[PDB]
Amino acid sequence: MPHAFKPGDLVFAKMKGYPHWPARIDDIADGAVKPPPNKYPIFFFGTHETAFLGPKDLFPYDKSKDKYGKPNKRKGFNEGLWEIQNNPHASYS
Repeated sequence: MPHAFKPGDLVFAKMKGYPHWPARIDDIADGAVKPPPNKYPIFFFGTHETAFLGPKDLFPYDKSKDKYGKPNKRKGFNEGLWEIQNNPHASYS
């Protein structure tokens, strides 16, 4: 049975104008900017960008990859697919 999201969880993350995108829930480093209430820091594989999202835009990776884990023309996406599958917990900084 599901828990709340926690750092290290793998997801597809949805933003307006973009396909559901391979991502992870990030940690927040000591002294780093914190997310608004009820939002999570989302690290997007491939683009290596961060955005703040709530659970409605977050789809667990295992359950959703059959639907969402297929190649895409968008910049960084296929790189993203490789990272989430092959080294999702690596430092990309």
